Parts: sequence; C-alpha cells; structure tokens
Amino acid sequence: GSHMLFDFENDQVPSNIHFLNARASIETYTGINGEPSKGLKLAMQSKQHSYTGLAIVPEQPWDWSEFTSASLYFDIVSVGDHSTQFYLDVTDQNGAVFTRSIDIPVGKMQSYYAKLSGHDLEVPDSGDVNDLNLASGLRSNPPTWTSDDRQFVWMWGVKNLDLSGIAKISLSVQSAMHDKTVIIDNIRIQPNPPQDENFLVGLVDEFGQNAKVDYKGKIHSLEELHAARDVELAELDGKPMPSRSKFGGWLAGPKLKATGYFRTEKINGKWMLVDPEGYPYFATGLDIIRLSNSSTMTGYDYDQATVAQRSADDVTPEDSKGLMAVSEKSFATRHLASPTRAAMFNWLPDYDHPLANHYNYRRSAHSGPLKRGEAYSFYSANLERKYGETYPGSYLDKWREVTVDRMLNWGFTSLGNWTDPAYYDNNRIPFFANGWVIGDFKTVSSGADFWGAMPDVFDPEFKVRAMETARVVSEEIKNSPWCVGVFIDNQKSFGRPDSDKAQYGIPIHTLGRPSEGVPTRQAFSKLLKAKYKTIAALNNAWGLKLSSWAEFDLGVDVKALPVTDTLRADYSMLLSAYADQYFKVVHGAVEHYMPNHLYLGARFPDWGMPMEVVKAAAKYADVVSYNSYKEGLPKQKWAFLAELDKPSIIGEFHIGAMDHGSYHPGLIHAASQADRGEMYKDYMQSVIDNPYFVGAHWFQYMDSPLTGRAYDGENYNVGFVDVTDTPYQEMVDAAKEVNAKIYTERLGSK
Ligand SMILES: OC[C@H]1O[C@@H](O)[C@H](O)[C@@H](O[C@@H]2O[C@H]3CO[C@@H]([C@@H]2O)[C@@H]3O[C@@H]2O[C@H](CO)[C@H](O)[C@H](O[C@@H]3O[C@H]4CO[C@@H]([C@@H]3O)[C@@H]4O)[C@H]2O)[C@H]1O
Ligand SMILES: [Ca+2]
Ligand SMILES: [Ca+2]
Repeated sequence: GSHMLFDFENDQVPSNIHFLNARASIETYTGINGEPSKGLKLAMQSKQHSYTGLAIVPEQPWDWSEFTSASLYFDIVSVGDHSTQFYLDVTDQNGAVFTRSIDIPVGKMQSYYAKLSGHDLEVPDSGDVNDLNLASGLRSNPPTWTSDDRQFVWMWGVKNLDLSGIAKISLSVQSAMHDKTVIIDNIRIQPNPPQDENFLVGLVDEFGQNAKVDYKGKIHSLEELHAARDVELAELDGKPMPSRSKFGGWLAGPKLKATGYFRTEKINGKWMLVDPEGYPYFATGLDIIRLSNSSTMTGYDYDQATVAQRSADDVTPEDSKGLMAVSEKSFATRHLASPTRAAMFNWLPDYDHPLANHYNYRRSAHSGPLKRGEAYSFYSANLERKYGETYPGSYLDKWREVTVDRMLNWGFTSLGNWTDPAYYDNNRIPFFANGWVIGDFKTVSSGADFWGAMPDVFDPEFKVRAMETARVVSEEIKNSPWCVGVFIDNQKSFGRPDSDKAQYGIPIHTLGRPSEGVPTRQAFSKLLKAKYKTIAALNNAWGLKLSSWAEFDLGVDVKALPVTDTLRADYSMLLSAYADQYFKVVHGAVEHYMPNHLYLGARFPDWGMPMEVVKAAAKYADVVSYNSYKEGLPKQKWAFLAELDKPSIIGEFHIGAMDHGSYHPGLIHAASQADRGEMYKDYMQSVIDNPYFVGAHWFQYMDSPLTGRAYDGENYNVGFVDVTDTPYQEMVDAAKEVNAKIYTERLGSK
C-alpha cells in the first residue's frame, strides 16, 4: 500500500483533479475492507457527451523515479444499471502516453492496477514502434503475480514512461450510450510483488483453452466437447427466422423493384438494401468466417529452403492467406526460435499425430517477437475433434454447413467480410466479398502508416493492381446474386484526427518530395498550377518566395508553415484529389469486372475518416463503410451522415469479457458474458435507429487465440464461438433478440 495519493478522507474534491462532462462529489460508501469510507463519486454525462471523465494534473509533475518496480492502483466500482469501460491514459513530462482499459462492473468494489515499471514492462516489446504487444507477442499478458486485484488491460502507447515526471493521469468514458457512474477511492502506488517466472509458462491446454483457469463452459475432455456438439446439432435445422425471403430480405413489407442483385433504396426516409427479388434487406452477421486468423505462433521455425516463397503477383496479403499446409520436409527442420512462445503450450502434436495437419506457417507478421514461423490453429484442430474425418478435410465441409445453419438459426441475414470463398456458393445465406489492392506500385506517406506506406494512386501500376484484385473477386463470386457487395481494402491510413499535421500528413509529406518519380506529387503540382497559374500567386497564397514552378517541383517544406485558411484549403483540396483518385480507380475496377454488384467502400475506422476522404467515398461507393469500435453510434459523432445522405454500413464492432479464460476482452469491454450480450443490443439498437445505416457486422466469428493471432498478437474474447467451436449462448441470445426486430422495428409504424 506504500504510497497513498488520494483517499478522499478529508472530504474534499481535490482541486488538481479536473472533470469533463461529469459531476464529482465525496460520498460515504462501503469499501473493499467492509468499513464505510470516503470516496469520489463520479457521475459522467456520457449519454449526452462522447467524452467524459477526470484528469489528475498535479501542479508539478510527480517524481516517482524511485519506484523502479511498481504499479498505480485504484479502487473502483460502477453504480446503477451499467458497467463502465474506463480508459486510463497516463502522460509524462515529455508528452509520452500509454493507454490501458478495463470494464468496471456494478456490485462488489475491486482494486485495479496499472504497471508503471518492472516485470513485463522491463523488456517491453520487440523494439519496433508499430508493435503494440508485450514481449510475449500477446496484446495483453496474464498477470505477473497472483492476486485478487485486476490488471488494467494493455491497449497501446509507451510502455516505459519517464517516471521522474508524471504529468497527468486520466480516467475517461468515451462514446457511451448511457450515463455512467462510478466511485473511486484509494488512488495509490504499491511496489510490485515478486514476478512469477512461470507467468508465460503452460498457458494453453490441448483444446487451446486457458490451462490454468477453470471457467464456466471450459471443456475438460473430448466427451464434454462431443456433448456440447450433440446438443447444438440437435437444435440446428437449417430454418431461417420467420418471414425472411429467399435472400434474407423482409417478406412482410413493401415489395420493390427486383433487379436480380442486391441494391440500395431509401424506404420511408430510411436507407435500406433491397435483395435480388425486391424485398427490403438489412445486413447483420459476422466477419472472419474463415480459418486464416485462427493460428498462433508456436515459437518454432523451419529451414527457409523448405518453405514456398510468395509470388509478387499474389492479390492476397499474408495475413489473409489460407492456413499453409506444412510438409514433412519442412517439419523435419523444425528448430526453436522463441523459447518464450514454445513454453506457452502444454501440448502440440508430433508430425505423425492425426491433428498435425493444423500446423500453419506464416512468412511475415505485422508485430510480435517473431517475423515469421510455425503456427498452430487450435480452433481448426477442434473442428477435426468434433466432426472427424471421413475423407481428407471433411470436418471443414461440416464446419461450413454447421456455420450456415448457425447464422440462419441466429437470425443473421449475411455472412460478413472475410468469408472464406468456399461459402460463396452456399446458396442459402447472402455473403460479402472482399479484395485487397497490394503490389509493387509507388507509395506516399501520411505520417501514421502503421500497416505499410499508402498507395501512390496516381501510379499506373496501382490501377493495374486494382484491376487484378477485382478480376480475382469476380472470379470468386461468379456474378452470384447471393453476393451483397464488395469491400476493397480496410482501414487505410489516409490521415489521423489529432492535428493539422495528422490530418494532412499525405499533402504535407508529398509536397515535400520532388515531382520527379512521384506520380501523386505530379498530380498535386498540376492541381496547384491550375488554381494559381503563376508562381507569384502561389507565393502570395502560402507566404513563400519560390523563384519558379521548377523550384516548387523540387519539393517544398511546408511543415513549419502556420495553417492559414488559405493553406488549409489547398491541403484539403489535395487530400480530396488523392482520395477521389483512390476511389475512382477502385470503383472503376470493381464496376469493370462486377457491373451488377455494390461497391462497399474501404471501411473507415474512427481514427481514419477525414471528411475529405469520406466525401470521396460518398461519390464513388454505393455504400460507405465504417468500422466503429465503440459502445454505439453517438448522435453528434454521426450527425455528418445527414449531409452525405448515403446508405452506410458498420464493417466491424465487438464487445469482450474476461470471464471465459481470455487475457484481453478486446477493444470494447463488458463485465461478463451476460453484459457482452446486453452491450451488443445497445450497439445494434443505435445502428437500427440510425436512418443512414443498412447493416452492421460483428468482428468476429471466433475468439482470437489465447496466445495471440499470428499476424499481430490480438488475443481477444471477440467471438460468437470460443476456441472449442462452442457458441457463447449469451451472444447467440442477444443476436436472436436483435435479429428478430431489424425489419419490424426499422420499417414499422413508428
Ligand atoms: O496505435 C494504433 C492505435 O491507435 C489508437 O488510436 C486506435 O484507436 C487503435 O485502433 C485500432 O486500430 C486497428 C486495430 O484494432 C482496431 C482498432 O480500431 C483496428 O483494426 C480492426 O479491428 C480488429 C480488432 O480486433 C482487427 O485488428 C482487424 O484486423 C483485420 O483482421 C483480419 C482481416 O483483415 C486483416 C486486418 O488486420 C486481418 O487478416 C481490423 O479491421 C489503433 O489504431
Ligand atoms: Ca477513502
Ligand atoms: Ca492472424
């Protein structure tokens, strides 16, 4: 309990705690130890405001440099009907920040801690700036000691702050659908207990489950797995919810023009899809209906001469490739690259074991302790355990059939993004198709290109690649009426919302480059010459003194120029031209090979939707797609949709919990499985209420691997099914409740 910062026992709201869209007071409540105590009650006006919370800002930064192995603790409980996800941001005197987050249930108050130093922060990650994981290759670790306190979950930022000056501690609730209220008490620093040197050892049992924790629903033997199977199989009969048309549209509603394909139409002031037969349609369903992302790095590697190399022409990025069948020749050369990874697994099969076919090999990774290596899919292994093999790979066919039966039973109207192409002829439930434009075209920088530099969309090779991407999608979907539409790409790093530098990173970086060999720079220069005509008019506009356009075309540093209204207008126009060109080229390619199908945009995240780029999508995309990892769609955040007046779709959302073995709930956190389901209905209700949305897909079908998906270490409870391929009943029930009213509520009387 070493160092108490705030116990509120002096009955005052400290004046160095600042509050935003929240009321604070001191109240008596029953604390952890059973005794009455003074605590801070914080009532956030989070239904009305998309940012609320407190910020502790001491007059001088705290000097905690003596605490070389210590954590910051809070006692927290939610009050009322709703759990609370708090974002903890701690900022030091050099501006460096980390973010952690956790759910705060209603009910019994607990202690929560955020490491400041020591243990699994000591060697924090791989040293790569884009690696958000801990050194283990997990996005957030199990705790480094045993206790009743709850560890705030790692999200992103700097692992090792300058403890000689901590400048701000922030707790916030963001984009909520409801007012949230908490009591906070006993804000303190405690030295860390000794590190448990086994904390990363023996994490995973043979089913891929958390080995050390026995939770409700955990599988303890093959027989229990088969029992869960048989119970589910007896209930799945292939029957869609009542009053669905053939393509999952609404039978009981207006019947509109039938074109033979999914299309868009505004119905009584609300955007809808319309299915090939003319019935109103609203898209619900799950992303990642595939096994590509279900494998986890085992810590072994192969002799490179034994591994097939990637073709330069492949349209599929490594993260979305099928699980790679590992040969005997490769497996013979198996050696240990990460002792830390390898010691995580209580069981991996020998080359000759019947489950050894669920090995995978990844030739790259976005982040983690390994750049490449062997991986294993426990989920895939469990499909073999559940369904057996009556000819090679038969459990996969059975998986796909059970998957479509599930979606129909659960009331979903579609298979979501990243559905394996083997579902494309299921001819029982519609699906969404996808492609990625990748290749060797030139690139530009935005300043935040965490997944690779942005495409130079004016390079003719970009268009050659987009056409190849669309050709392959068209080949896959076979012009099917079951295909709702095509997503291309995902969350491209167009710009970030922080600042002018962040928003206009593409214009700014690009203007800095010479025109020669840079097609986007050439297009920007061409646009500025058309607007201004003369170098003197440009000089006047930007406050510069270039001698000529030729000097301008050697590259101009605009980083230190203050952003006048004139300068912002040129940056805005440049970003618009760039986004217009991206969308023109992708739209054109999709239209060329798939003239009948909806083009669904590029899936803008919350952090990557500058208005220039949205307006460009709205011009070319039939439906504008957004990813939104929030508790819902707040009113003010989405009010801009009315001006665009385009049908829109949520590509991705989720809510996770940690009561089913996971070390990380995911991006948005619930107090339990039940609370996950409640939060799902809250999110979906906001989608259903918004007249611009024609659907929302949940990311993803299955939990990520406990020890992290191979690509980048995400280890989240974000599935409708767990690693044993067993449904979370609470999500199933929430989905049924939601899917039963999508049509009646949206289209009905009020
Ligand atoms: O430090 C960067 C961070 O900045 C913070 O401000 C952001 O809020 C963080 O946002 C996140 O950015 C990424 C990673 O998590 C999601 C969150 O918005 C964004 O990604 C998508 O969401 C899920 C999360 O479970 C996956 O990461 C998903 O990744 C895809 O999965 C499959 C299909 O396509 C690829 C792709 O990686 C893979 O094969 C993302 O769509 C953060 O930006
Ligand atoms: Ca107290
Ligand atoms: Ca993966």
